[PDB]
Amino acid sequence: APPTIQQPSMSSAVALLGQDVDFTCIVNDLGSHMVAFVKADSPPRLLSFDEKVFRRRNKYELKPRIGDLHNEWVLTIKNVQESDRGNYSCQINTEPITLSTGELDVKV
Amino acid sequence: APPTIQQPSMSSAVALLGQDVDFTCIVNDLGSHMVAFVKADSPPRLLSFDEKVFRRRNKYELKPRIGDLHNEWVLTIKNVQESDRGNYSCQINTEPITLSTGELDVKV
Ligand SMILES: *[C@@H]1O[C@H](CO)[C@@H](O)[C@H](O)[C@H]1NC(C)=O
Ligand SMILES: *[C@@H]1O[C@H](CO)[C@@H](O)[C@H](O)[C@H]1NC(C)=O
Repeated sequence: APPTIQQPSMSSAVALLGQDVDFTCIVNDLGSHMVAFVKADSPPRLLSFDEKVFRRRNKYELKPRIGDLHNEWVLTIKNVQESDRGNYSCQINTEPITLSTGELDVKV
Repeated sequence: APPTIQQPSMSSAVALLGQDVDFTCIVNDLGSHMVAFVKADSPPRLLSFDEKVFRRRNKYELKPRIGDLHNEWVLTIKNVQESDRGNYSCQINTEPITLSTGELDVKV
């Protein structure tokens, strides 16, 4: 079986300023494939690769390979701000690609 | 010194269908920081992380840490197609971030 993303994954969310929000990507049959979290933006921002956050460890947290099956990948956006509004995706390096996207709406 | 991107890096380019095109990111003072190449799209696509292409090794090639200074990172897009049009960025996990973007125009 190829990797698939179990649903619900990457559910859209809303938040007030300062609230913490999680996006969860649950991957079935990941095997040796890699998971990356990205924010859609111009330019986009890599947020995590495999088991490590790319940068800003106090802003983004990644709990990779958790859950009962070691197959839940939870990205936390801490202290949400207006600049965090937008679309977050988790993507797996399959051919063809496998991905799931959800929106963060920020209320002031 | 923090990482910086030497200019010219990530120069815009044009191509006919089937042509190969390179984007080069030349990083001064990279240290232990990581380089990622991303395509802006909805959703964006991670193309490479550190020294390895994310996926589609026959489509994207990465020559990481080449040049005289071992500080040129060259991403090749092989066999350019209409779907390859858009903005390619290299980004380094500094705080704050360091990045450079160039456009690929595809002619039919
Ligand atoms: C996120 O993507 C949806 C399409 O799935 C789009 O309608 C929405 O505007 C995007 N959110 C942004 C750009 O903040
Ligand atoms: C790439 O980004 C530039 C802004 O720097 C924008 O004008 C252009 O439309 C983009 N190219 C696309 C979306 O193909």
